[PDB]
Formats: sequence, structure tokens, C-alpha cells
Amino acid sequence: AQCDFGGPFQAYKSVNGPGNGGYYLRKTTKPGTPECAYVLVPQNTLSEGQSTSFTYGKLQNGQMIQLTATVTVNGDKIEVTGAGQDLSGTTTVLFSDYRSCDVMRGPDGNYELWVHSSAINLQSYGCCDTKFAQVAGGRPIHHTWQTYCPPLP
Ligand SMILES: NCCc1c[nH]c2ccc(O)cc12
Repeated sequence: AQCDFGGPFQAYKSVNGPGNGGYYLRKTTKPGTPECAYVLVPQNTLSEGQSTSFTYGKLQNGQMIQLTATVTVNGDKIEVTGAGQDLSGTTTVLFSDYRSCDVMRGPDGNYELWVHSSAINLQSYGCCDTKFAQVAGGRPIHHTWQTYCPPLP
């Protein structure tokens, strides 16, 4: 069935997602990103314009490390503060199904596919794959999640 890439797309709904678990950074056009990079959905429901803490991490020494930063949501903007030299800054939601996957423009201008822990082992990410392919174009793709990645904390 056809995908609908007309928005608008609402950041608080993207960041809340299915209402549980978290998202792995599955593919990106930015090189050098830490293997198994992920965010957890915030512990409490976000509504429009709010700021909240969230956990994020990556694989390190066989374990998923947890760090915290702040995320504030407005329109299609996910604004991250206090996450250092990777996740901090403005992420824009280009597409999302509010459930399993998102396609973003990251703060550096790169494109990103994020996939919910419930859907990460699927063979195809459906409409997000189609959207990520569109925006990524002929740019090199880096595959950040691998089947050896531990499960989310
Ligand atoms: N579901 C939104 C996944 C995601 C991508 N980039 C993010 C930055 C902060 C955040 O809480 C979440 C994200």
C-alpha cells in the first residue's frame, strides 16, 4: 500500500513512538557513528512543546552504556541539548509512522533511519526504507545497527 510522505510530522509523536522501548540508529549517511547507537523513548509521555530527559547510548565493551540528555519537541523539530558532539542540536522528522521507524535529517545535515527495537530484526522497514532511499539518494549509506548488537537496556 502507498506511503504518505505528506506531513506534517509531529516530533512529540515520533519521540514517544509506540509508547515503549527505544530506537536503534539503523542507517545513516554520516560516517563514523558509534556501532549500536540508540535512544530510549522518554520515561514519561511528551506533549507538544515540552522538554524532558531521555537515555541514549551505544555498544561499549559488550554492554549498552546509558547516558542522559534533554530533548525538546516543537512541530517537526527534535532539539537535543547535553548529548555531546553527536546527538546534540536539531533533528528534523522527515517521516515517521509513530510506531516502528523514523526518517530524520540529523543536526549535521545527514540523513538517518531509526528503527524501534520491536521492528529492528525485520527484513524490510517498509515505508521508512522507501523514504530513506529517496532522501539519501546516491550518498553513501552506513549501517550502524548489526544483528550482534545487544538488546536495548
Ligand atoms: N523516535 C525518535 C528517534 C530519535 C532520533 N533522533 C532522536 C533524538 C532524540 C530522541 O529522544 C529521539 C530521537
